[PDB]
Amino acid sequence: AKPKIDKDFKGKANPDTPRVDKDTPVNHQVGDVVEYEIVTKIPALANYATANWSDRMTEGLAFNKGTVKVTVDDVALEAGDYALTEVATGFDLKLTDAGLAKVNDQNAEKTVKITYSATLNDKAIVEVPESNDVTFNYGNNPDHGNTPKPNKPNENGDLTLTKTWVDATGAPIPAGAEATFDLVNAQAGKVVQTVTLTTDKNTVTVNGLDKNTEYKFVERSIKGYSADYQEITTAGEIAVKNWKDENPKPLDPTEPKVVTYG
Repeated sequence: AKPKIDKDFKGKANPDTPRVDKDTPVNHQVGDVVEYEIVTKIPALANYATANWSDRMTEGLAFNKGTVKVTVDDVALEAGDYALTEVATGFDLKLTDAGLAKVNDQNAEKTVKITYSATLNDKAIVEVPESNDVTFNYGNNPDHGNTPKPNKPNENGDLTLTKTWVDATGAPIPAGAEATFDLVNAQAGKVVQTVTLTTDKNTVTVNGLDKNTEYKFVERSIKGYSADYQEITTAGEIAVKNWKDENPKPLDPTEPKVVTYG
């Protein structure tokens, strides 16, 4: 039995029945504090080595550091039950062994809820949505995967993906398989290009992109490999490290959107 996940605004996330109109961006004004929640259902009798949530958001949403709260069945986790790392554009939250004990080997489905807020800022452009992207990276083996980090192309409209490969221990290995990625508009959600990295190559470039738009390369699941998207350092460059973790593909919830008008 697979875990299930949903992401939405406060009070609206529901993995069993995601919100029917979530495709429509919710209208906000610059300065609004927007409240989010990620709800995950973990099956009875789980034995995960890793339960990790990774969240990043587009530049018009300023992640509000210090606002992350996490509960299991509506009981707040103790500090030692999880490890949270917050960065400018989002966060990563992983259960420790103490936290895993509260969701593994249970006799009924367990519900994890993570809440936080972000602020709509003056980088937002009227009529153009802002969004976020989350993964639940899990498995019976340790998992090293996480969520895509959106990036703009360089000034010439070029965006280059560089890929490396390591085994479960983090040691370099040859490419495991041909790797396909969907380049998605990170704000609006549509696929703009699909690229393929053959096993004799480590880079691929997409040309002719909008230098003012944030995009993300989303790796199509490669059996036995998890995708570790590196932090962004440079417009026009995205790096991914594939780990041979031998785990199931991650969960990737449908995403809510916000927008502002003039």
